[PDB]
Amino acid sequence: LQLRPYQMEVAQPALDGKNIIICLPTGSGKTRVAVYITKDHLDKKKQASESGKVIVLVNKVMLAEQLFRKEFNPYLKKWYRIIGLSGDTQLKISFPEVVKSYDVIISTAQILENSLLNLESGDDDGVQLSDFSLIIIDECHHTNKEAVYNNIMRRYLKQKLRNNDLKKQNKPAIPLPQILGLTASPGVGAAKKQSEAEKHILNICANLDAFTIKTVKENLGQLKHQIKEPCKKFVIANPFKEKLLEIMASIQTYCQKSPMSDFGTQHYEQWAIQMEKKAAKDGNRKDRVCAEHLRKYNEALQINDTIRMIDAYSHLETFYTDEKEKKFAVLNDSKLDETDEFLMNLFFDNKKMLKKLAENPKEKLIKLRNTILEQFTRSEESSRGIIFTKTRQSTYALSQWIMENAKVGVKAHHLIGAGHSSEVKPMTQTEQKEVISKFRTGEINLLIATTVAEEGLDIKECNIVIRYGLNEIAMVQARGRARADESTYVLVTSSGVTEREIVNDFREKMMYKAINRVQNMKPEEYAHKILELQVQSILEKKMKVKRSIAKQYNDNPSLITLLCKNCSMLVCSGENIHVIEKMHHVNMTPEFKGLYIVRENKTNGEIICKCGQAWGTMMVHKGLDLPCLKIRNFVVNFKNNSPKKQYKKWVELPIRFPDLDYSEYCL
RNA sequence: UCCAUGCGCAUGACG
RNA sequence: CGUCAUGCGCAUGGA
Ligand SMILES: [Zn+2]
Repeated sequence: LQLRPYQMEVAQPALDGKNIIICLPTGSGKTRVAVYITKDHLDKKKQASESGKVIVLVNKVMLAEQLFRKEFNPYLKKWYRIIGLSGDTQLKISFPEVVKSYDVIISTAQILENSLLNLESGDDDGVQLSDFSLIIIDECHHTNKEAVYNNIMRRYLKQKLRNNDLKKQNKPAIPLPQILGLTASPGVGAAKKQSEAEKHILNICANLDAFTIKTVKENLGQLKHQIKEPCKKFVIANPFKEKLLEIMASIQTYCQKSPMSDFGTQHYEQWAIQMEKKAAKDGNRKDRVCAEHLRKYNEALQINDTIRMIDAYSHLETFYTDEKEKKFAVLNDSKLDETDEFLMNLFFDNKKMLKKLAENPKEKLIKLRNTILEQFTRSEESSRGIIFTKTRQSTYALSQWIMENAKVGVKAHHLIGAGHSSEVKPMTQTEQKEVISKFRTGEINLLIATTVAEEGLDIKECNIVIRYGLNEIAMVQARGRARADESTYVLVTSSGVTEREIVNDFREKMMYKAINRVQNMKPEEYAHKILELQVQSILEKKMKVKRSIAKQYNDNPSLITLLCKNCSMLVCSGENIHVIEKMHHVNMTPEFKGLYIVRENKTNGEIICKCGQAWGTMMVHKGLDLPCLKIRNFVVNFKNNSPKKQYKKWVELPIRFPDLDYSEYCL
């Protein structure tokens, strides 16, 4: 409930109008200052006795929880109403009531936006920006094209212009709230010049309709006292491959596949995908099946260039073991093909000796063990530990690996995000909290993490941040995590990877240059530029809405037939399908049901083809074992258009399918 | 607390 | 515009 001196001056303009931005580094505790702005605004509104609301917005739920528990309540526990609002907190009360109540709100973004849309539709109780007297944001540097919450500012922008027009038109003018923006260093997006960066910043500011940035320069001394920045550091340090590449070449010869590129990169992957579409556009075999296999192989390569090939053997053991299980489940109610037999036998004839090759070291892994061991010695104990990388699979893999070799012990644990993707077992927010807490105790010495740890997770006191094969903001936040107590950054990758840390330093210089330029600017010219950017953004939104509205026009019941994509085989019609939840599609009418096969290895079985292809899940809804499917695995056959099409999702086409009627299923 | 799914978004790399 | 990897949020349904 007190102001630092450097916080004082920067907060100063916001206290009277001054919709502004703030950027300060980690550790400066910009929540306290924000709270002071809140309390001062509220006290002002009590002095005028008017509606004082704050609608604080974030990108993630965790920060809302943190600030509710620890920042907003303990300083406004006494006076005012507070509530921490999230998509996950099943809350009995609805949003516009906690607008009707709850002078202070902490919230995640799209709650608000959804409520505004319910307004614009008029569906459920609505809300508008007129119910407010202030807005505060965290992480404004996400404010850009089609951001989660940036859309709302465009409405604030749209109505704003109306106000000015109304002042010209009739001159009644509705109020609009003050806007505060907080962030770390905003960074910069896709620049090589100061002008590009400056245009970015002006874009941000007029997307926030701000007035200035108001960074700290006077009281830099106490800041640098609180803020100790660690040392910018760079620390940099067979036949199985060809054994497999020969197989790949044999497979091209088997398939007449001309790569027009090398093995072990994205271009070969993309060519494989395009060929797989075309052979899906042709309904042939040995042409798309092998595109998929070769996709798997190139994945195996690009891990082999970075990972112990034992993990590639794991990958392919998983794959082909599933393949054998698929073909056996097909045979259970039935035989192979020359294609499948060729590929499988080509694999299995080598599989054992290839696993033998896997057990032969002759690699960045050695450099990694060296980099790990050296820090354990210098610390001699009580060494915190962080690792970054790209993927999820890498983390499980390396954790399993490090469990096996040495350890002197630093028990380390993996970490990933949450998303339902990658064909992996994700983690859970609870589990993330558990892990970071154990690290907070230091019981877990080393963390293996993707780019979650850099983002917004409370970590500190650490020293040995690294990079095994990985923008300026990620860099500065990872530097913020490791403190200036014998802490050293490390980067390890085959080698422009140094280029990127260098670029981050370069952008760190450039952003300060642009900040200094814009701050020292005419208020007139500044306002003119920001108005132009606001008009540009608004017209851009109108064009996007025009294109989207013009997009979907057909909305047909049944114009198609869905087919197997390995075998150009009829599977379903357009009218035989039905819908549940207005989300999922399904095919009853057991004429269909005579076709498929079912499998389940470990809560819902999976539906697979007579060719062997995997098509869906035994979705159990309302007591019906609804065989749901995924359009990703299916191909389109219009009666009208000969060309085949494939979408990866239902909403690509506009043509609608009906909602299911269980009264049909009256037995 | 766990699980399945849909939708939207940003970021990095690649064409 | 297309691909991949990563991350985020929201909405459903179930235990
Ligand atoms: Zn089939």
